Amino acid sequence: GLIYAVGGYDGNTHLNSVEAYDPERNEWSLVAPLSTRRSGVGVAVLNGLIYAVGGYDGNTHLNSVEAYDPHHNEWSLVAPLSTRRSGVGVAVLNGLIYAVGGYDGNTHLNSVEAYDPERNEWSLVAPLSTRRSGVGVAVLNGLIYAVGGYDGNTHLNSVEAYDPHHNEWSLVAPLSTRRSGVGVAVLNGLIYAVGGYDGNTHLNSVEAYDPERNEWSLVAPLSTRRSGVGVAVLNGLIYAVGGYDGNTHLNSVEAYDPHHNEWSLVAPLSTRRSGVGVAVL
Repeated sequence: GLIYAVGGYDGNTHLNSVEAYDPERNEWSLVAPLSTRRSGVGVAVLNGLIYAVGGYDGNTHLNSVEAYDPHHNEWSLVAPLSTRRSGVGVAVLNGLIYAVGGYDGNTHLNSVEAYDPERNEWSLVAPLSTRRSGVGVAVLNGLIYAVGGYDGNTHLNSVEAYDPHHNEWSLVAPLSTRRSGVGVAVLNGLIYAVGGYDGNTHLNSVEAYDPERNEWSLVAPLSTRRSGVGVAVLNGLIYAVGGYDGNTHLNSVEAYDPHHNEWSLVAPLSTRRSGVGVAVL
């Protein structure tokens, strides 16, 4: 019932702090911080815990992973990834956490690994068609979609879907615009791609993917350009959290109502946060 904003980058320092948003009171409040600073961190919720996957602490890219238990307000480190990953996309499917692409410092990654919490183990599965960091990742109709990103030498409009029963990725319809640092979430059977960076401007635009028609369509843009934005879905709204408009890092937060195709600004974070991980628990 809360939106957690995990780590990020305030323009100055990389952040270990974590804050939670209560929509009934329109307030953020700080809770226990991560064991390490993490920007470009992937976040997902599994079995009542928030996992913070990889990221960048300012002076090394991270393979470490930690889980937050809200009943005890504590983070605990678990098994690390096979490779350091910042700008990594994270989603939960059939009881596993998938870590998709990212950047290890030395190269941008097409590799993908899955975490089983019952064995505390990551294992590598089929890689993406292309290397992708700053990639948005969401689960819809039993597939993991990898949306946009950056392959090292071009920003990407392409999109690919992973079928776990065949261990295969396949390319589908591309976005209208190239998008890295893009936030992605699923609402009423559509995938929304929120903001990002096309290589030469930060984006306020938003588009929605309909899997039945394999088509993206542009909807109402954000109030502000936002790359490195965290996106989550709560009570029928899409929240866009923080990000970077090109010339300042953002503490602002806005919510999208699909029935009215309108974004509205709500209470801002305690800290500016880009490269922030967002999940709902």
